[PDB]
Amino acid sequence: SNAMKIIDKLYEKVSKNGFVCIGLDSSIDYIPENMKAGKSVSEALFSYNKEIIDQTYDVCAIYKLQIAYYESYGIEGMIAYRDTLSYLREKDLLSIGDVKRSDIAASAKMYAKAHFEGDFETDFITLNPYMGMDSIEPYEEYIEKGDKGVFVLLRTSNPGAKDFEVLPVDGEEFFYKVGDKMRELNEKYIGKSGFGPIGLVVGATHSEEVEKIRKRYDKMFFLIPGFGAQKADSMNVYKLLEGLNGGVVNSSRAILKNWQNYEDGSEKVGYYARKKAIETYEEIKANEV
Amino acid sequence: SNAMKIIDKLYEKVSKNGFVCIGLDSSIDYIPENMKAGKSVSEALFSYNKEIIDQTYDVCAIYKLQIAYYESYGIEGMIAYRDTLSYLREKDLLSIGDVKRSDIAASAKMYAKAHFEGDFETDFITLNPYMGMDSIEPYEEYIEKGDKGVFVLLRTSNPGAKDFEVLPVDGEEFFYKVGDKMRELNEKYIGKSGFGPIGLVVGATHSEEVEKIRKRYDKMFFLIPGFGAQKADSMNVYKLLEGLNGGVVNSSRAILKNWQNYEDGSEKVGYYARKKAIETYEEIKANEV
Repeated sequence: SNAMKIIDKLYEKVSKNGFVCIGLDSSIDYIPENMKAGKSVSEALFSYNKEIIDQTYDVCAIYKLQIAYYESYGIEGMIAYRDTLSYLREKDLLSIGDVKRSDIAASAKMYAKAHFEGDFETDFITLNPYMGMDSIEPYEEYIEKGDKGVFVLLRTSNPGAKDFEVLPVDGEEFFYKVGDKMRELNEKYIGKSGFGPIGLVVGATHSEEVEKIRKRYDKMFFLIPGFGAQKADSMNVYKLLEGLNGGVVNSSRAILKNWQNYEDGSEKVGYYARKKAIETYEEIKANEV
Repeated sequence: SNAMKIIDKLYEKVSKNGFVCIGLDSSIDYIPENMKAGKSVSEALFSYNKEIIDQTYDVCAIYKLQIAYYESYGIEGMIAYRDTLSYLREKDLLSIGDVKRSDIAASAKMYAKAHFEGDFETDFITLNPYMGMDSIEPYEEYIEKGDKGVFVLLRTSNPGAKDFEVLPVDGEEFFYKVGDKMRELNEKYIGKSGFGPIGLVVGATHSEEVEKIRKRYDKMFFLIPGFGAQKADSMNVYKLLEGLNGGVVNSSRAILKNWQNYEDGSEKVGYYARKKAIETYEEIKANEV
């Protein structure tokens, strides 16, 4: 019965908890003075994440950690990163290491060891495919065993996407060349759920495009990095899902900083993170017709 | 003496010490038993790096650290990374953090803080431009100050480069769109040397192409990630230099493991690293007519 492959576990989690991905992109700047009082940077970051995790574990499918925030704090940040990941793995919870690494061959094998084992072990990592299939192939050793997944950059919604991602190659955007290669790799590893563990990072761009990408890559999970505050934005996110599944939608700052909007927030960081996580799911789902 | 801007400092280092970049892509597997006995992973990696640095600092322009090797050892690896970078700075030597980071906007600003300040501060980093100009622009705050530079992936010589880097856009390779954008940004910051701090990562592919790239991007410094053992390989690298400057050529394992080839290697790690660093410069320079 219970899912074995990590992609099936994620599908399971999305079915049970909804498609929200909570982004623990944590900063000391976000933490109440009373909670950071007396603590080192590593203790403060970990305590804040723990407070959030404990109140949100059943209202999101997965947590994502933008490792840049932890690297910005040096060794103390990396200690918090390790402690958070260990805590997640203890609580039976899923993690994405948002690392977007770029390397090939031996250096990629070292990142695979760094992020799929040991201190920085996560269930999924994000990967940049610029250097070609030998920036993805070295991770297959892990993916083939069934316990680790990747999300590969495809098409993001930032203004810089207009510089390279969308350039015409043979009558279609560049990024489709990347996507189609991952699509054929993914086919080797399809799980019980009908999805494989080679996913794509896809931003909510505009209606026509999100529907085309969703349909073209219907057996890959989408990591949606975030979304804006306007009505078209949540509709476009909704359109990157298939039956409220097949994707997770990241929310970082809105969740991490929600306590700052309430007079009693300093004492209820996790409660207010929870309130936002729930609202996010409800917002996106309300697009259903 | 003299140069203020970091690119002019690199130019001067290449002028004095030659174009070799030493790749401290260190592994516990490369360290003699006598050197790691009684040491934690962080102590062993740093002691090993110091031994190499102490014997090679006048026979290379700069040291490059592939951070994946350090990330593979978790916190201990990050401590050795920190300590190595600090020692290099203490000794008035240059470093490149080979991190090939991908992120944009606030996450890119976090990576800039991570790698241009504090525990993991280096003089140059590598960057992957896939997500567009907003994956480069956030680092400009540092580049503008004169002390930090970057090397942006352009065209690498791995088999995977055939997948995406070379795809036709407007009748020439995709990577030229990238290089042309970096060229224009570089112009803003040209140093006294005639080069600017926005460089490129360029592999030694084949003769016609290395010549074309060297000429098109004549005011940008090249980081050459490595080269093979055949005659054509050293000549193609030589063709990526301008008057024995304008680039550095990385050599990692050959230098790090050279001690392994001699009966007395175990007590002479730095000595044999030095031997190989010198031989590397000679192999390339032998192509000059």
